Amino acid sequence: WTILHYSPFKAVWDWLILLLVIYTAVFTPYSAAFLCQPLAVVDLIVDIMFIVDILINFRTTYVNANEEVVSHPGRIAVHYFKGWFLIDMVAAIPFDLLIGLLKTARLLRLVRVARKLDRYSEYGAAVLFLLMCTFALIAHWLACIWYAIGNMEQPIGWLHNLGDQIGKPYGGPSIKDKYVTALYFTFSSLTSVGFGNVSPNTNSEKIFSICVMLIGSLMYASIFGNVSAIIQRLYSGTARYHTQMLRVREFIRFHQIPNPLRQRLEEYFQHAWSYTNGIDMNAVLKGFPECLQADICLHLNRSLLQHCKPFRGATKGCLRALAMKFKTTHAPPGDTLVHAGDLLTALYFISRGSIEILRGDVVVAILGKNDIFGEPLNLYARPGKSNGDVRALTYCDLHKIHRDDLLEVLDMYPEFSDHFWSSLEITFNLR
Amino acid sequence: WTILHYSPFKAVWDWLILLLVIYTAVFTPYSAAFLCQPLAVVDLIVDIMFIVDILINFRTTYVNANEEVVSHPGRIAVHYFKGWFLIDMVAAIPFDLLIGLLKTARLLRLVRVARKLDRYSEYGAAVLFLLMCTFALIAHWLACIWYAIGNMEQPIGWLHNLGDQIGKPYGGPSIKDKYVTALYFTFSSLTSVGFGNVSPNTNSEKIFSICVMLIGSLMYASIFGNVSAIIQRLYSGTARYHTQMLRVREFIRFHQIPNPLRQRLEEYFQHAWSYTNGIDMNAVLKGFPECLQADICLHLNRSLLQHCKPFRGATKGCLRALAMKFKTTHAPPGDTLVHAGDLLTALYFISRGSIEILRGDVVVAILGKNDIFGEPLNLYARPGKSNGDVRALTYCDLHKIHRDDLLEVLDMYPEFSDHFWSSLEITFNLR
Amino acid sequence: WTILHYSPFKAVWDWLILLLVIYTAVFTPYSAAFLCQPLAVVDLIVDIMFIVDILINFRTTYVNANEEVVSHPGRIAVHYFKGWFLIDMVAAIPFDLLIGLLKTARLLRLVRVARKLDRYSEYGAAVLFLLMCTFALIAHWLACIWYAIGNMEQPIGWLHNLGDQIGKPYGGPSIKDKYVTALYFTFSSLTSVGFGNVSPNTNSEKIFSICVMLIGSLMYASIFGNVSAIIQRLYSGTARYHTQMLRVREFIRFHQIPNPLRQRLEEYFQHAWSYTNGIDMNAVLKGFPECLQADICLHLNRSLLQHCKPFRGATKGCLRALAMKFKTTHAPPGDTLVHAGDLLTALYFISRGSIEILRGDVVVAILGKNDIFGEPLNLYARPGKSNGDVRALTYCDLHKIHRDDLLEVLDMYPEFSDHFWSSLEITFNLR
Amino acid sequence: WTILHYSPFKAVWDWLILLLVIYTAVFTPYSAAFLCQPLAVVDLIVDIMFIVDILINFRTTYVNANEEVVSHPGRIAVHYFKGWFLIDMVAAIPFDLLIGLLKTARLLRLVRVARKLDRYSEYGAAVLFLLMCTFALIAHWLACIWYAIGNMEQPIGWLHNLGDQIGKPYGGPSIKDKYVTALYFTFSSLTSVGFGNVSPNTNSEKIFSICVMLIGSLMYASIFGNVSAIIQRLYSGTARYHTQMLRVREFIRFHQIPNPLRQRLEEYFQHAWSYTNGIDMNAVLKGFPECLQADICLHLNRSLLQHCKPFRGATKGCLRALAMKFKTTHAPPGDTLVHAGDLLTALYFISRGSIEILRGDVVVAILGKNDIFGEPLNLYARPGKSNGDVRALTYCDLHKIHRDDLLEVLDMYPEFSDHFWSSLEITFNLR
Repeated sequence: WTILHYSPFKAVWDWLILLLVIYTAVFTPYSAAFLCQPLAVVDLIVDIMFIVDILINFRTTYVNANEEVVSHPGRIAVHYFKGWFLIDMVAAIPFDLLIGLLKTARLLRLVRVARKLDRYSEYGAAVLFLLMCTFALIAHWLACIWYAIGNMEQPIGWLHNLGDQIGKPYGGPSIKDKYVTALYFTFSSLTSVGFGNVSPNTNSEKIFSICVMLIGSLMYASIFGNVSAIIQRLYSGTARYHTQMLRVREFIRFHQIPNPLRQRLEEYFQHAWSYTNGIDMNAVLKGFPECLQADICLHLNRSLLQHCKPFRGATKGCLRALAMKFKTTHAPPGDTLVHAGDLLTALYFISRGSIEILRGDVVVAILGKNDIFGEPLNLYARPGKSNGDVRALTYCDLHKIHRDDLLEVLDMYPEFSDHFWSSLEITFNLR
Repeated sequence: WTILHYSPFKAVWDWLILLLVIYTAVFTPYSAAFLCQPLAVVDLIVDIMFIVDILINFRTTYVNANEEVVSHPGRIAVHYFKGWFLIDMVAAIPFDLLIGLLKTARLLRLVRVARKLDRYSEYGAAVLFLLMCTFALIAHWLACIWYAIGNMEQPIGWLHNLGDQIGKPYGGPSIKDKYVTALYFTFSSLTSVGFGNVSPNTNSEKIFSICVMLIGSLMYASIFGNVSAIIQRLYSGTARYHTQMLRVREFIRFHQIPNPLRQRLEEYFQHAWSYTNGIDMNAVLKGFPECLQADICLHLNRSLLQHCKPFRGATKGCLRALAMKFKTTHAPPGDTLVHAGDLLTALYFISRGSIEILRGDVVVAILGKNDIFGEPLNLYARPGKSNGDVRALTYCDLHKIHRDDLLEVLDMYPEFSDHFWSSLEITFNLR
Repeated sequence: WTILHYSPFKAVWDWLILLLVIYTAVFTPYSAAFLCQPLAVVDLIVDIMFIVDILINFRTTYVNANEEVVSHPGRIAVHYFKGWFLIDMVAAIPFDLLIGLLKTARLLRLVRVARKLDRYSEYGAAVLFLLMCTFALIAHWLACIWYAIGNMEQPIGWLHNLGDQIGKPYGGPSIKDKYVTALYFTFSSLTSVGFGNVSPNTNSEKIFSICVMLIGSLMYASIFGNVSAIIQRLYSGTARYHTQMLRVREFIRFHQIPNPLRQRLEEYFQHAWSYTNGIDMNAVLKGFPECLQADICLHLNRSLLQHCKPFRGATKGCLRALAMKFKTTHAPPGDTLVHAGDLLTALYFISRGSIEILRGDVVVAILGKNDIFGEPLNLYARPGKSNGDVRALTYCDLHKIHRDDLLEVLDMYPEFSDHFWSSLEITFNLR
Repeated sequence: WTILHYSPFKAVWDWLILLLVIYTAVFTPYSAAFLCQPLAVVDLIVDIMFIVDILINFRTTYVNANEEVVSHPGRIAVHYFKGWFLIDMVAAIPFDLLIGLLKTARLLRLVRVARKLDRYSEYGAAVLFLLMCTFALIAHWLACIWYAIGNMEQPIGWLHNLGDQIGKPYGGPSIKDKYVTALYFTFSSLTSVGFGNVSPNTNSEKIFSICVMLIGSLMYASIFGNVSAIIQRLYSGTARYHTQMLRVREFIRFHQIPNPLRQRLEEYFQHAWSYTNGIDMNAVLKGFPECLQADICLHLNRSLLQHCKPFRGATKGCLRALAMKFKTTHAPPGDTLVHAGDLLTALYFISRGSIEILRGDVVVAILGKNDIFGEPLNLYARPGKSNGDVRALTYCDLHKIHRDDLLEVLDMYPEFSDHFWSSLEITFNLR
């Protein structure tokens, strides 16, 4: 009967607790300033729910700084005591015994937001909503303080000016006509607008206005600098792509690069970006060593599994090693590659698309999916010639290995190399 | 009778459609709030044009996520249905049957802007114009809402204050004197100015003012943060050049570096930047492999094509191989280079400018454009001596190859090396 | 009887001097504008304290640009003279002899803040407090100038409007009711709010308002841009971690990467970040060469000190050499590594956690802390076979060395290698 | 009788021309709106000076895009014609023949600022002054337009409100009391303050206010974003140093690193930064190839010139080669280095400071400035031992060479090596 701290139940329970804390924090200052039955009913509901939360905290698991995993109620009690329980215990104190200031301790429940703030941060767009909610909460608190100051100093404040403006001279303005204007002034002072309908006129209201101006200016600047940061990150991924494209284009325009090869270069650029997205796979590859290096290579190592029968006998390490050495060339139909006579160092294979090698207007080796063609290895020791040049009917998304690397790795295995040598099958051997 | 989706006709057609959507979106809220004949004439024209657009969309091509190219009307119907047609179909519904709210569905045509937003996005300055137009559109909508609120609540609102200010007490202000002030207030509340001529005075106008203040503050911050971003990119290319220059100059000032060599170093810096612009060509070179690597090398591979007769017999692969190994040095007249006695490893060639090698006050090898001079290769195997030091009359923009690399590549070809050996011509052989 | 310039006594003394300078700078303009006894008492105390500071400056040490360390009173006098003494000497001039402008020279003591500004600068949050204090000080000075202008021009200024607003027509407003409003206006003009209670009405007040608007706009923009900078650095460390996580997750989602290996990869990522924090240790390692390179390597060089007896005889250089070649792999229980049959190149050791090698359902070599197991070296010269695959009970935070590197280093030492060869002890030799 | 375009005379002449253009641009709109004798006197002076400028432009040199250097009056006429002469010629047209609008063509002289804007940009702080001057100029133009609108529409505008506020009902306000308020309003609308003293009340003033609000908001945002950019660059050099220090400190705190070696590491960090300033010299070294690589190395190649007699016979290339291979170690007194028994690969030399090698409590080889000590080379072929460990009395800022590199380079020269071998002198040969 133990609850996991990362269980999805804790997520919805924390959502409920957060919403309840927001409700309390919003409703208590308004009640304090402007003011059985629903208020005490909701108070009792809140107290019972938070008591249930305090008790259920005694059962959930936790992660220690040293011990990654720790459970059972023997260790939760010592950790939870002598800690954040000081703030939480005073929050859930029900008493009836006006003197309504004692409910301000409920604001301490807002601390519960900060200690789980990390988990809410895994979404990126939620930051904007949380920041706007916090700004509205600060505005609400400042409006509460404004109204409190007005009431306490009015036993020519802003209350009389408000009564004059909207006709209700003194009766007086209603509670609704006294809270909307306070929040209006608070926003007009945090956003630095200053409409002039309501403005401080005494000696304490001006000091409060100065304090609000400073706090709001600081908070506004920092918050919307953060907003600019999140917005500019999302748009700056695309802006980095744009800068790469601009770099390529200015490099082209500086070196003339007439159209016929320039179109190949450009289209190569877009189609390559379609798969790489600017990310260099080698960087994240080198971060993960040994078998973790090849686990990424395992994802492109589904090519020759079903296209070679002796290939199925490979062990984990052998398969890893043969996977790590494959290279991938990307070329949409229209890009021609090396041909006979030149260096036939790399043994060209296929990954996707199709290959239609043309040996002097004769199509040979029509293979499309992870097939085995190429040149002999141990009998050449020389960059000879092939049947004909490569041709591009479909995408030339193909695999490559290297003569030296492949011969070295095939000399590496004592027995796996013998097994592969027992069945050296090639779909089309093009001399 | 099929139209290409990337044809230039689609560009001007989408310009026309965009302008028409802007017209409708601007003119419908004003008509809704402040209000045969021209209005219905334009309405009919808009409906007919957008119906024509809907039908012509049934013929243009499209690009699938998987299939790069796909055409013919068999596949356009299934893709276009069950998609964005839901928003587009309701837009083009003409009916006469006041209740003018039903035209608000025309605002859905603005969605057509978003789905082609990428096609506008290659231009850099167009972002500013689009952002300003969107800001003006939001201001127009907020002014419309402001006027609607004023009219509905006035059967001491801002309308009476406006009538008092500009003398027309109530007749009343004209439609022109009622729309300019609303847009004025909307801008004075989005830009956070707050002049005080017009200001909310009731309980709904203040709530609307708070909402406008929040929305405008957020939009203003984000939009002009983006504006700052585009401005700082364009100015920060030059600022990056400035920082490179600052790095160079602080490095010079930290190490004294008296004038005689410092002027050479500096002038080298500016003239090198004039050609490279800070861009490292090797970085973009390595992005394109195999023949895509040498396509860039082909652009500087026009030196010995017209300056050597056996050079014309090279195949594409041989040409690529010989092009990839060339290096280029830039030195305007005034920079002296290596001379006799020292390592004559690299075989110095020419690319531009002119070379006037001086062998002890005797000028030899006066060659300017992609000429072949240097030292013998197979008979030295030793860094011997040359006729004299290099001299700089014109720019020393010259080619270089390496002894080891050149001998290895000339040993690489079985037959091309034999052909080149058959005609080993040098313009001036300087021992 | 000499005081060190970096002694902690100087820290508290400079704190006291700074606080006294702030006191003087705050209190002198207010006295100048709005105005024995405590005023002269404090004046005398300030003068005496700053005289004591001037004399004690004649004894503290200093650091020359060329000479890092220099002391004794012979050299302090020549350096301190012909320097900043010109500003400091005029500050401490007591005279009684109204003409209260002569106290403005005390503002020169604020220069003492700038010359020790670096010593405050290691803290990060202190920048915010200093910036806010400077902003408040500028606001105070501008309020002083505003009140001075008002008084000098009033022998329909803002003073009469203030007297009208808060009822005290003219007696007149009190000194308290005349300073709060001036500072209020100064803040409402620096923050760009413009409430409208107090506003310039003459021809000099408008010029002053323009000057204040320009200065405040510039200072506000620069200061809160800096505030945004410090905020975004602290939050952008976490944002850089977030971007790394986003890169990893988009790379995973682009390549499918089903759950069974994806969970291993992810958990590897978080636990690796827990130890490296994104910092590449090799970068800072390469900054320090020779023995400074191995000092960092000495911190992980406490493994075999207590786990091998001949290991204690190593000199400092031998210890450095053996430490620099060790590698560390992190794998919490759940990650399997290379096994028998595959390349047993690296000699696997242990650093933390525990190792429970399983040789065909038989557990062998149960070693947890910096233990020595593996394979023989000189008798294989071949990647042979081990007892069984590695197993993960506890964290596989383990050391590794390389066959070639270890054999080369053991061939390097003439005598240390002989000593190690004399006692070649292995805790569990697994063939 | 030709003037160089980069001569310092052109600098002061351009300063004078710029100041004159600023004078004209400031004074013409004010004269146009608010208005022999000084005005025509200054007009004649300006016309004569700009005619002199136009003629002197016919003699100065210029730089073509292709030709770096070009002079003589034959080529200046063709280039200067069909170009920017269209704007410049209309500027200098004197005529007497009110209709004062024709002087607006003088604003075209402001274009002269843009075409020489690059040369003013080599200073960094001048950007702030130029931006502030441009902002003031835009404010002046907008105030001019405001006053023009007011006068033309007043045959209840802002003029009547101004006359009411400052008591002069209508006579009317003076020209001084009509220009200060216009500029006041223009600044209060560009900075987004909105005091409320003067505010638009008609239907054209509100449109003008909207236009000014938009333009000023855009310009203000962009300009102070640039201001933030320049400020943050200068402070972000120090912030990058701070981030490097923080990286080092968090790396230390994560790995404990007790005090004794930690103080060495830290002090190493600061003293190394004292010379490197975070700049990696190798990066700028590799940018300059061949002899330009060694010219930087020439600046530290003043060590052994005066400390070795056969060293004076080195040629340019030999000296370059011997310079490029020297390494520099920096260590303040307190850092101990490698000693006898360990690898004596590097041949330790001296650059600055002093060296006091201690061979078992015996001080030997007391050499301080670029001296020659070390171990024999051709007779060891083995990492033997030295007399004693290195000791740090003064800064261990010393040179190093490598055994393999030094032996290879001394085998490289056929004759220079023979000359050096003829005199192989060592100040102190420590076995």
